Amino acid sequence: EETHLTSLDPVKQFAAWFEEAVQCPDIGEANAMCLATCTRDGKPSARMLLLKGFGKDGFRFFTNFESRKGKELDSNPFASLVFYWEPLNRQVRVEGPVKKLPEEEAECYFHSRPKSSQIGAVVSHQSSVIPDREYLRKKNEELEQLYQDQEVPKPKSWGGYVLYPQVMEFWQGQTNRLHDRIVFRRGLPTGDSPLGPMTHRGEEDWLYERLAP
Amino acid sequence: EETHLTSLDPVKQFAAWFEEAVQCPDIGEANAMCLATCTRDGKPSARMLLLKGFGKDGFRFFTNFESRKGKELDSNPFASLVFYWEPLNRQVRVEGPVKKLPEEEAECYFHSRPKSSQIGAVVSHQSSVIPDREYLRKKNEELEQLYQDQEVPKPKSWGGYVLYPQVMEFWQGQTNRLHDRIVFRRGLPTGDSPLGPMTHRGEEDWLYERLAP
Ligand SMILES: Cc1cc2nc3c(=O)[nH]c(=O)nc-3n(C[C@H](O)[C@H](O)[C@H](O)COP(=O)(O)O)c2cc1C
Ligand SMILES: Cc1cc2nc3c(=O)[nH]c(=O)nc-3n(C[C@H](O)[C@H](O)[C@H](O)COP(=O)(O)O)c2cc1C
Ligand SMILES: Cc1ncc(COP(=O)(O)O)c(C=O)c1O
Ligand SMILES: Cc1ncc(COP(=O)(O)O)c(C=O)c1O
Repeated sequence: EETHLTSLDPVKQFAAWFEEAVQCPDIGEANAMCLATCTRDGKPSARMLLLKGFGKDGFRFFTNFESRKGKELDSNPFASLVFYWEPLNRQVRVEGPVKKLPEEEAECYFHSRPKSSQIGAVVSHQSSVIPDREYLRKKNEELEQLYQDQEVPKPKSWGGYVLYPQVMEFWQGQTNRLHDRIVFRRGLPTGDSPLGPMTHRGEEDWLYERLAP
Repeated sequence: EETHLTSLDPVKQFAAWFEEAVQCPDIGEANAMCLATCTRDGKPSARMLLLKGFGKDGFRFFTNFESRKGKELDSNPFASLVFYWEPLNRQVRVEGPVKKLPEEEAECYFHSRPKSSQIGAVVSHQSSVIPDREYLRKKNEELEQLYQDQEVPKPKSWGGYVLYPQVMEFWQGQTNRLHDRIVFRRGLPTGDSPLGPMTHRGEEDWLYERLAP
């Protein structure tokens, strides 16, 4: 077989590549990723985020629901992710529907963060206009005295999302410019509907094929 | 004044930050960026690309129009860009309409690339399904003999786009977690329609304001 893969379960293939990036001393945050969202009407936006957990259920991350990305996901729950590991000449793309994580789950995660991080989430109405940087500094100092020795409650607007993967591409750059692209997508006729000459069977309902660079 | 800026023209502020990233030995490709596009119906996608020129007119890059991103830009000419410079703890976001570059302009740029790069563009119908990596290697070797000592013509489907900026955000990370976000957007009532208490005047028709992190 081999098209240079560890697993035919894309999530398990991601785990192998992720571990390698984590293993690499030249990569600062291997879980740093770019999240692409858009309005229903077709207006895209994108920003860096940190992946906070992954498994069969999907890719998890946290943000403020009232942020610009949050308003977009809530009105049009679809997203794409891009992981780029320059020292490895690798790129991973993930496409799928997104779902809000349960409250208690966000709670547990929220209180596992360092206190200063929790307090930061309470001061900032993420992406709303503010007058200046001093406004943040003042509000932050005041909330630190309010919560001295106290537990910081999670804002109602703060939480997580999990993106269930429908498409996952592994891009491996090559000096000759003929990059390797192996893309997985979930098939509809799973059970046994043999497909195209160039389409292969992956684990579960996953199908994979090579894409020209 | 100062909110830590070099220019009130966002394109000129980008130039200052870009130069710094270029100046940094820990950044491999300072012009590497993530391009976010989407279908008209609201389905986003994203991938890494290289910025190939910028100025008042916009941000320029090249790709195959028949690629997945190309079909998306052509049916819904709007995009977003994300530059992330980890060693500088900086992020730059650009939102705007996109326009295809003129043919002759793509021609000149195409022939300035190294030959192997030009030939690579002729072999690959970017993002179309292929059977395996050998298929690319064989086709590439054959096109090298066809073009030995000959000029490689630009494929009809290969070209560039320029994204004219409507929104540009400068994100500067901070250890205390109170990141600085200064976002520029072009105003409609340019000439003199004084705005919100927290909205300021930038060069030309540009307006700027701070956003909570
Ligand atoms: C490396 C990196 C990681 C980040 N991680 C997160 C994160 O997990 N959640 C978040 O809300 N913002 C995160 N941010 C900040 C976002 O890029 C963005 O400024 C913020 O979420 C507001 O985006 P929006 O205005 O599109 O909603 C991170 C920035 C960088 C540079
Ligand atoms: C750092 C980097 C730079 C890249 N630059 C470009 C580029 O300028 N143009 C391009 O077509 N693809 C470029 N690619 C490849 C794309 O990420 C992608 O594989 C290709 O354009 C097909 O994307 P699409 O299927 O969404 O259309 C680059 C990849 C990396 C990792
Ligand atoms: C498909 C593709 N086109 C273009 C580029 C870079 O542009 P250029 O070869 O003109 O420097 C890359 C870089 O990785 C690429 O993967
Ligand atoms: C606004 C924001 N939230 C969260 C994070 C990172 O997540 P966490 O603090 O839970 O590790 C970042 C990292 O830069 C961020 O900018």
